[PDB]
Amino acid sequence: SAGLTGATKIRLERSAKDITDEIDAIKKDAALKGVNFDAFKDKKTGSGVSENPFILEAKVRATTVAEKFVIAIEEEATKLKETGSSGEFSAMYDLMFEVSKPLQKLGIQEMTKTVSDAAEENPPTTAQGVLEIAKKMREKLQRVHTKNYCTLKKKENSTFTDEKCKNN
Repeated sequence: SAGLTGATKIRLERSAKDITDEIDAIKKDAALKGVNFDAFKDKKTGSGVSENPFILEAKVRATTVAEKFVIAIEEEATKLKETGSSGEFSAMYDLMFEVSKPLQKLGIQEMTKTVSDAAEENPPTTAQGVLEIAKKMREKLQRVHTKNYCTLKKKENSTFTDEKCKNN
């Protein structure tokens, strides 16, 4: 709870709500049409085809709002520099986990693991320490749209039995 600063606190609170509130709208819209909305059992196979592209495409709109959230940490880290102490930074990591849960139900990636796995590499003890995770978050988190964007491109590619798909 040790964290209030200026309007930065209330700013994150409102910006955080948009996270669940946005992705939630998807579930409401899905109600209109009879869709399984899941198929996360073990591993999914079909790539858009057969597998109601709703989930795949949705996985993009869901991470869309969350993505912006990650940047907040990076930008906030600069202004956070002040004070410092693992106590203040710890409050930043909390937001990640708290937000990592909602996205978990949907099924994005091994974020909860990737983010925690990075802690061993460079245990966030300074402002620069958080920057590492931030980059890892935005970079990987964005990968979610990469697969959906590349997979869907299968229609345009059609043939071409040689597409590494590496635009980054």
